[PDB]
Amino acid sequence: ASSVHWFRKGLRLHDNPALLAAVRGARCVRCVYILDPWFAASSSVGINRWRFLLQSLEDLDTSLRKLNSRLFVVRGQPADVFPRLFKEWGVTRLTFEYDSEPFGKERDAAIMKMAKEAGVEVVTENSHTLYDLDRIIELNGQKPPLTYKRFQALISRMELPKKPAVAVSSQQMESCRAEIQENHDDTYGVPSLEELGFPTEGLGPAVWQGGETEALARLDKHLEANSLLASPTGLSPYLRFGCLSCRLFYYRLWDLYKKVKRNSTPPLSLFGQLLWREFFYTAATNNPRFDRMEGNPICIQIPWDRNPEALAKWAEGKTGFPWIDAIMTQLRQEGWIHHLARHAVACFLTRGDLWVSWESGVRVFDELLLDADFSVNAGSWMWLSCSAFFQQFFHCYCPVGFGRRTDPSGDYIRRYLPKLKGFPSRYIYEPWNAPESVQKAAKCIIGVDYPRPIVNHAETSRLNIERMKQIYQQLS
Ligand SMILES: Cc1cc2nc3c(=O)[nH]c(=O)nc-3n(C[C@H](O)[C@H](O)[C@H](O)COP(=O)(O)OP(=O)(O)OC[C@H]3O[C@@H](n4cnc5c(N)ncnc54)[C@H](O)[C@@H]3O)c2cc1C
Repeated sequence: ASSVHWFRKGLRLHDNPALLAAVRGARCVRCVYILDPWFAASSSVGINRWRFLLQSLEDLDTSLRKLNSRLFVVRGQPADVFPRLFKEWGVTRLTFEYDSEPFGKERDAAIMKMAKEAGVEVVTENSHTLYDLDRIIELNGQKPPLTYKRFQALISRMELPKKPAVAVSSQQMESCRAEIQENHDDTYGVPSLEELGFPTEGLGPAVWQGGETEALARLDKHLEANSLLASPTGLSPYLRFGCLSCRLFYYRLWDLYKKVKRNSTPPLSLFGQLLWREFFYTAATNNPRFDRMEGNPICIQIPWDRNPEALAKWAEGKTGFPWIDAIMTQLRQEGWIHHLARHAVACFLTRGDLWVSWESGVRVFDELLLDADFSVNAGSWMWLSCSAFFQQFFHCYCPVGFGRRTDPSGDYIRRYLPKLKGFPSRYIYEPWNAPESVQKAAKCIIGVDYPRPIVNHAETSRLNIERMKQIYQQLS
């Protein structure tokens, strides 16, 4: 065979059954990522996620150089690039990891249809998720489960997730080395941020370095107030790009449990984090409108306020609430925030305060999060906004109290909002309540150096609970 492995997600060599299928009885294999630099140039996704991708592709190229191959980064779109590749390379086989997302499913059907009309064998494997999403849906009567316990109940009737596949070996990549064009292969070199049209003046080191190598080092390190800060053990961005396999993560947790607890089978709760991901993957896959309200079959139609101004303040960290604003700032700057911080800002935007559609929240998170995941992101926003999944009521977060309770020192705020450095702890979560004297001593006048709160939380959250109540009454 003359094989191409197409990377999209699954940005790794370990647990890559699709790559193994590419190399099996192959004369030649080439690993490609297809990247349209003019699409990248116009994309509204911010630099952090774009940077993470490039760094992941850099690491993949470094891993391939140790197997005496290289990554081929091909400039263009799959549709008008593949036919050129199929001929120029004499391609016999095309492989890739399965994409369960409605758009991805769509694109890939078109790619394999063209591949069949070209005499090219296509092989896919579903290694991005723990389970075969389609099987879960079949077991549920051809609809996805819309509650977590129903999901868990389906999961309990199925075989355990597949174990991580054996990684391609140092010598198996010898029997089908690609022919590297000397120093000309940099026509397939990994693009820089400047190439992708990003300004990079005073950038500085990534807090979250992309790539498989980093993913595996982070997972190994973990298996052994400040929780708001970026840990050297956050795996979400790695899972999202497939730098880390979810299956390896699952069974490595399993092994950890078996060593710590000995004579014990782990509870489903050990794997809850990965299972929540699976749950949203399952709900999303047959729903082309999953990230919308209108025309979304599982979403309650809610008359959210159209308030572009409020949305911009929320997005820009200019609400009047230091906890909210510090979160949005860390998000924009670093591209990762804690789960509880995500809940806090999402609640504020939607049913807790601003009454703005969860859809606008999804879009802001998609632009800023390193781990921005179509399935998980939209699912999370729908769930917490009580828009889907039979939720109806949810966790109540005070845009003052919740920060006070998570970090009483206020040091988190002082880090992300240095203008508020000077306020004592008893005021820093609600500086509008500091006396003028305290404000002056902190060298930050509220309404001048930092905005007044943009809503009265007490009254607005009260108004909203009645609005939500009115929606579910007429609903039934
Ligand atoms: C509004 C909102 C939006 C979100 N958007 C995203 C998103 O775009 N991408 C994303 O990956 N996660 C999203 N999450 C889930 C969660 O907040 C992050 O996955 C988690 O904070 C990452 O932290 P961690 O890596 O330390 O997770 P860990 O505690 O290490 O959990 C391990 C992995 O499990 C997954 N996970 C954990 N919790 C959840 C959950 N509740 N739902 C689904 N998956 C989970 C993540 O992939 C994470 O890497 C969102 C949550 C909310 C409330």
